[PDB]
Amino acid sequence: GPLGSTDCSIVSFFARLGCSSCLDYFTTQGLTTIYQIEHYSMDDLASLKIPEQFRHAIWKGILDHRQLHD
Repeated sequence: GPLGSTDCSIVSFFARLGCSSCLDYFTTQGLTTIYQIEHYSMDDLASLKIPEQFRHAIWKGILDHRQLHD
Protein backbone atom coordinates (compact mmCIF):
# COMPACT_ATOMS: atom_id res chain seq x y z
CA GLY A 1 0.00 0.00 0.00
CA PRO A 2 1.11 3.63 -0.59
CA LEU A 3 2.35 5.75 2.36
CA GLY A 4 0.78 9.22 2.11
CA SER A 5 2.41 10.16 -1.20
CA THR A 6 1.94 8.08 -4.41
CA ASP A 7 2.76 10.40 -7.39
CA CYS A 8 4.31 13.90 -6.94
CA SER A 9 4.14 16.14 -10.05
CA ILE A 10 2.55 19.46 -11.11
CA VAL A 11 -0.54 17.40 -12.18
CA SER A 12 -1.82 17.26 -8.55
CA PHE A 13 -0.90 20.93 -8.05
CA PHE A 14 -2.87 21.97 -11.15
CA ALA A 15 -5.79 19.77 -10.06
CA ARG A 16 -6.07 21.72 -6.75
CA LEU A 17 -5.59 25.16 -8.33
CA GLY A 18 -8.20 24.34 -11.03
CA CYS A 19 -5.70 24.41 -13.92
CA SER A 20 -7.08 22.00 -16.62
CA SER A 21 -5.68 22.30 -20.23
CA CYS A 22 -2.36 23.60 -18.88
CA LEU A 23 -1.84 20.32 -16.95
CA ASP A 24 -2.67 18.38 -20.16
CA TYR A 25 0.03 20.31 -22.04
CA PHE A 26 2.53 19.70 -19.20
CA THR A 27 1.94 15.92 -18.89
CA THR A 28 1.87 15.62 -22.72
CA GLN A 29 5.27 17.42 -22.96
CA GLY A 30 6.47 14.99 -20.19
CA LEU A 31 8.18 17.81 -18.19
CA THR A 32 5.75 18.13 -15.24
CA THR A 33 7.61 18.16 -11.92
CA ILE A 34 7.29 20.15 -8.64
CA TYR A 35 10.96 20.56 -7.65
CA GLN A 36 11.83 21.64 -11.20
CA ILE A 37 9.37 24.60 -11.39
CA GLU A 38 10.79 25.67 -7.99
CA HIS A 39 14.17 26.18 -9.81
CA TYR A 40 12.87 26.99 -13.35
CA SER A 41 12.34 30.76 -13.22
CA MET A 42 10.00 32.84 -15.45
CA ASP A 43 12.60 32.79 -18.28
CA ASP A 44 12.83 28.97 -18.74
CA LEU A 45 9.02 28.83 -18.64
CA ALA A 46 8.85 31.57 -21.32
CA SER A 47 11.36 29.57 -23.45
CA LEU A 48 9.12 26.43 -22.89
CA LYS A 49 6.54 28.34 -25.12
CA ILE A 50 4.43 29.12 -22.02
CA PRO A 51 2.51 32.46 -22.45
CA GLU A 52 2.48 35.14 -19.66
CA GLN A 53 -1.31 34.71 -19.25
CA PHE A 54 -0.61 31.34 -17.60
CA ARG A 55 3.22 31.36 -17.01
CA HIS A 56 3.21 34.05 -14.31
CA ALA A 57 0.21 32.31 -12.64
CA ILE A 58 1.92 28.85 -12.50
CA TRP A 59 5.04 30.42 -11.07
CA LYS A 60 3.10 32.69 -8.70
CA GLY A 61 1.07 29.74 -7.35
CA ILE A 62 4.08 27.57 -6.52
CA LEU A 63 6.29 30.42 -5.30
CA ASP A 64 3.35 31.55 -3.14
CA HIS A 65 2.97 28.00 -1.78
CA ARG A 66 6.63 27.52 -0.88
CA GLN A 67 6.63 31.10 0.50
CA LEU A 68 3.51 30.54 2.68
CA HIS A 69 4.69 27.09 3.91
CA ASP A 70 7.86 25.29 5.05
